[PDB]
Amino acid sequence: SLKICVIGSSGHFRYALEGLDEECSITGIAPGVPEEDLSKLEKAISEMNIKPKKYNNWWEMLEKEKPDILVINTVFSLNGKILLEALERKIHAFVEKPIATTFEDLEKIRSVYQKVRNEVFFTAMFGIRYRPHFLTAKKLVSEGAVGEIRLVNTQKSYKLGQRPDFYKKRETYGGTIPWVGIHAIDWIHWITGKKFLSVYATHSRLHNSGHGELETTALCHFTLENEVFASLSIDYLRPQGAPTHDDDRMRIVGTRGIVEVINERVFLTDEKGHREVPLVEKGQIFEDFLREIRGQGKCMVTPEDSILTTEIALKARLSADTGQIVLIEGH
Amino acid sequence: SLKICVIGSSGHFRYALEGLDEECSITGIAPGVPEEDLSKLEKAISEMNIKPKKYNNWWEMLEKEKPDILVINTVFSLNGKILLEALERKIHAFVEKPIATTFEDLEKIRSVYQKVRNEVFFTAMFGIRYRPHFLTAKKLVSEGAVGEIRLVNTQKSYKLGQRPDFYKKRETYGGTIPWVGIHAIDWIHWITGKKFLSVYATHSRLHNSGHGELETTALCHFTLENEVFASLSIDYLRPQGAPTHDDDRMRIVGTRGIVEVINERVFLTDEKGHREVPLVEKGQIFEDFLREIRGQGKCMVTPEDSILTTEIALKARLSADTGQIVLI
Repeated sequence: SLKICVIGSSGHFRYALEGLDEECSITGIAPGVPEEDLSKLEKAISEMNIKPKKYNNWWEMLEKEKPDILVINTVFSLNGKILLEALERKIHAFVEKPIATTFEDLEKIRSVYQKVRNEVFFTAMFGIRYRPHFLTAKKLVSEGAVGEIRLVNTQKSYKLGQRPDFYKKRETYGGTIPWVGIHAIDWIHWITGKKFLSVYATHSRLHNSGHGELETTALCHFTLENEVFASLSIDYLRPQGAPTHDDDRMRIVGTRGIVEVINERVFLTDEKGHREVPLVEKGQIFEDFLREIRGQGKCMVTPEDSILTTEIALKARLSADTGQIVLIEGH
Repeated sequence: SLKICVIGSSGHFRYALEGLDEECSITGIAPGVPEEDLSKLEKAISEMNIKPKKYNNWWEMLEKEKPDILVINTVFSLNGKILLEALERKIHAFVEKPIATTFEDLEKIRSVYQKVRNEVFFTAMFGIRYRPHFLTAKKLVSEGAVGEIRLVNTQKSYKLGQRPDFYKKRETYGGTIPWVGIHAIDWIHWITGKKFLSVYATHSRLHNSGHGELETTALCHFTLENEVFASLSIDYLRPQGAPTHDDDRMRIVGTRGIVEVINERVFLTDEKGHREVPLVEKGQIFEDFLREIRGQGKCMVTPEDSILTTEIALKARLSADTGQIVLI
């Protein structure tokens, strides 16, 4: 079977809980920092009849539980440092994004992983890919529905509201482009299969509702291979009165047609006209992760994707902090 | 009454035709250049019961017909040269966008216009503003439905197809940023009422279906006052098989709400939820222009707007031709 431990309750640990099978058990949980609020995790756990040991000290949990798999979702700046530990201990890791908040932390993860990659797998929690509307978008693109991709637009818009204090310092938060925008950077990379050449980005922390250094708006412009451009519009300004927490959108413009993801639905315009497209069946990220660990399949969100998209997010944030175009390729 | 001459057939002359009343008459038409195809214009006037004298060149038409209003829509690089002439002669002009394809022409127009502005009026063919969905978005934002604006997204997507040959060269075309994109530049300016501070933009002519130097795709990133950002996605890649020629969109994100224009409809999202908004009655750009000339009201697309949005468009094209952030 597989023994799984969890550190933190500050991210999308639900992706892991919803992917558990009969050959997994969660044997331990721990906060990443002493005062981390474990409410959401602890409530979710009881509701499924599983009884893990609670530790105060995650390091001690690692030594005692010896898990095969670690789910990491704590203070955002700390996720990367715990990931590095997991990799050195050769514990497979399922880690919240971004997988690092500083270039130095990322370079350590990438260097170390290169040395241990034959023995340990990891990947980030890019669960949105697995929703029916994103899988369908990918399916169409792959089967030639838009022909050759020329232009991509993406949108992230989330309800902000009350968040843990660590969101208010850049040092622990890592910025809104890496936190929110990275989902869309991963969509772009995944859907185009193209290399990113450069980024120009801006962000603003004006009107952030007392959230300190947190950015409420950002806009990124990416140049990819073959003169393909992508825009990424980010806001933490989805009004409290909107029906859902999120408004994810993607538009993919090609030589033959245009695919749009909007409102959890997919539309296609081509030589035939404009129509809504029926959706493929949903996937589940942790089930895919587990298949990778068991040798039953390949997880489509790869460690290389997880490193690369974090790199791009940190480069976009650098661009926004310095008001300069930042090169990604060759770097 | 009022006498109107038209120069060219390569632009949105129908804005003018559809704004006529009984106190107007098209008396003269002329090509902007020797070989300019005037079929479109000629088909339209004849279908209307209008018999205007056609001239070999426009400058003789000006000499003879002494028009009150010049409607300028010829080869795009030329529109600004002709406008310059109209202003110097103090003829009111309704001119296609962009009003100039070079900084040099734009600057001449600014110089000359400051001279004659108390006597002569011009503006550019920004007719999309007058559609019910844009008028409604503008009223909602201006009334406070989104609170303070923070972020603006805009989209232009047009069917390309077969076009006059002057589209194929940058020198006569002016580029897809100033031809297609300028509509959205104007929307951003009008809706936010804020100054543009800088633009970063890219464009590409790959897979342009044999349209020579014409760019099929462009992306513009604007910074405005008060750290407001605006994006502008531009394509000539709306598939021929699409049901309409266009897919204009605008999304205005503010501190208290979001207004979206999409598929010619308007949606508002705030504290009370999301809903579709009933649209105000259409306007019509040439009617608005005519009230201005007749002292009956002010035209909402101003000469100053017209200069400023062409300035921004040329700046965005400069950024896209150089790879550099451009200060405005």
